[PDB]
Amino acid sequence: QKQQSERLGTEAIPKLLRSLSIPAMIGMFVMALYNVVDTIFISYAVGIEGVAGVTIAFPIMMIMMSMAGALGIGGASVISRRLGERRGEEANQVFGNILTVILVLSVIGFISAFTLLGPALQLFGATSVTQGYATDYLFPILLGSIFFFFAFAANNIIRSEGNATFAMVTMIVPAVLNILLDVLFIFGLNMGVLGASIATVIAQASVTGLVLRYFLTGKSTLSLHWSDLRMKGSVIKEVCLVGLPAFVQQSSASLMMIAINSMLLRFGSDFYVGVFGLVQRIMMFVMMPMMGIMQAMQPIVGYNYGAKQYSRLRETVMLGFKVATIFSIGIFALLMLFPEALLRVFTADREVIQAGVSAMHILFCVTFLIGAQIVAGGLYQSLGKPKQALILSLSRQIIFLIPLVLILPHIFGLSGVWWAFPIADVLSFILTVVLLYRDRNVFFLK
Ligand SMILES: COc1ccc(CCN(C)CCC[C@@](C#N)(c2ccc(OC)c(OC)c2)C(C)C)cc1OC
Repeated sequence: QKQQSERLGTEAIPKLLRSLSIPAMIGMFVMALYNVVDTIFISYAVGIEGVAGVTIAFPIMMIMMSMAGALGIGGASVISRRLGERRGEEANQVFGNILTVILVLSVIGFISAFTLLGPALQLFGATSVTQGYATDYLFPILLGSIFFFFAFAANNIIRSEGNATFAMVTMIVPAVLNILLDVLFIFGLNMGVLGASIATVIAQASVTGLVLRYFLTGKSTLSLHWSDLRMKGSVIKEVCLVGLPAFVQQSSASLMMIAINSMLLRFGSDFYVGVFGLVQRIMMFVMMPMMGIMQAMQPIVGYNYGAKQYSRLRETVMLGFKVATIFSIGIFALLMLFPEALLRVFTADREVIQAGVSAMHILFCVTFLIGAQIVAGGLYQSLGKPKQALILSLSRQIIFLIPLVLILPHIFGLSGVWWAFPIADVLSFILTVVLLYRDRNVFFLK
């Protein structure tokens, strides 16, 4: 029991979404610029050698942040199921008792910096040029580690409460920084990769600072305590609980895209990695829409399961779905009428826009069914019974995917790239359908 600050606890709920969503929308989008507007730099004061350094370097940042991420979500979906179901103090407790396993690992990374770095780095596509670039990319971030975790944690918890607004600003602001901060090193000085890393730490420093305020200084939205508050909850079990399927979902993609990246180092030493790199943030970029809408329910379908207005959550979960679908068909078409002009960033051969958009064609007559397929994820995860979300993640990500690529690549062709996907996802979607008529209780309304 606590003081629900201006937790928008007030059930104003389909503008709860409206208002809740867009902030996501916003900062999500923003930082995505920083990528873009960062990397276009690394493609300058360095070439395409480092652009890949970066990209081989990438999955190892993901391996840390994944861990934090569970941690973050773990908290999110605890802390939501514990307001509404109004244990407002259990909350307080949790927040910090995460901060713990955080500050534990914020060291594990700092250690592994001075340790496991090169070891794993060299461990696959080690082009003696890019080898250093990834190294000089990766060393700082780990020094490093700390600011990094806190802030995705905080930004997850601050959603998990309600401050999508100050979220925005956990985003908007390393963002703007890390531009001018890059410019400052990268091109401004000459500390290239080596230094656009140190930029993107001095980013995560000067947030961390600010997050403390929205948890210490006029500690806003809610229960937020600092002296002995936390130690080592038996709730650590309770968050990992939740996070369990969360940090699979990364380690899944992540630990499978080390593969497809270093396997793209044996053929295309570099030419091709910064076209992995490239074709990603147009997946993610126009994933946002979806993602953002998701993160609106994150905590909405949080304080209404609790013990609260069940009646008013099926409302969410319907709308949840309802909207995502229209942006499902959306992305989809705009991902199949404009797959030309976005292959005009890819302007090369008249066979580049041939099979180069052959894949980019019916590879994605799946998109439109991805809307649900991904909403169903929050509403097993805000609702801290991620045991079916577990079940669910492993379906999409591995157990149907790889076994489908592998069962096409065992001689079936670069069609083994195609079918392997469009048809994988459908099964995940059909599965997901079943996981909801599984619970005539998320949606116990239509
Ligand atoms: C925007 O440009 C960049 C910014 C930061 C980084 C560093 C990568 N770090 C591991 C940051 C965490 C990855 C991050 C992304 N994208 C991310 C976190 C969790 C996710 O799970 C839904 C996620 O989706 C795969 C992405 C966010 C939180 C920054 C790379 C960037 O591009 C190479």
